[PDB]
Amino acid sequence: PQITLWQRPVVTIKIGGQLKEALLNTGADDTVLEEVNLPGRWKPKLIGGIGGFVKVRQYDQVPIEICGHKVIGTVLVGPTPANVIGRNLMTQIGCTLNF
Amino acid sequence: PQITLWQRPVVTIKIGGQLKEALLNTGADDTVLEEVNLPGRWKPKLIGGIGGFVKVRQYDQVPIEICGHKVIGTVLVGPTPANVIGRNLMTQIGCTLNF
Repeated sequence: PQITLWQRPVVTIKIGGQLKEALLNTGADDTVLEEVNLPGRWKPKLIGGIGGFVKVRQYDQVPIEICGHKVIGTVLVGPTPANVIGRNLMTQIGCTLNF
Repeated sequence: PQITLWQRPVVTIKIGGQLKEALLNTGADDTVLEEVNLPGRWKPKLIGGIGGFVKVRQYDQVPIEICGHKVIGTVLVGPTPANVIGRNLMTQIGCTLNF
């Protein structure tokens, strides 16, 4: 698709057999999702940092569908003011900024 | 241009006869720039909000050049961990997300 930016670029994602809403955020390096019980091994990761860090769980090679594009990538799971799709998953879906 | 998102989408902007660097951030509604002595009238605006707001100066109809695209738009001037181009200026330059 082509998404214009008059509104916040909120899209539907599919992960853990759940449909969710997330913001396409080019200002974010990584993808952070509210708590979800993804299966298997994970490793601790610190995100944020301004005023202190937030600890989340890094899951790798996660199948996730974004706007009906199935891709594989790293998803961080833990507290976030809203689900955020970062640049790491945007490269996987072949999402670019164009003007 | 077409900007891929393997790296942070930092671009050169031109404002107040100054060249600066700023991040193209689809996660941001508005454009926030470090203190710069833009001329003329402005009105107070509160930004952020999580843990408290930050007061900045809203300047309207500001000429700004982004990647050599001259546009006109609202720029908020005050503290920011780095200069940020928000969706408001991205619509002016005709910048979209594509995949």
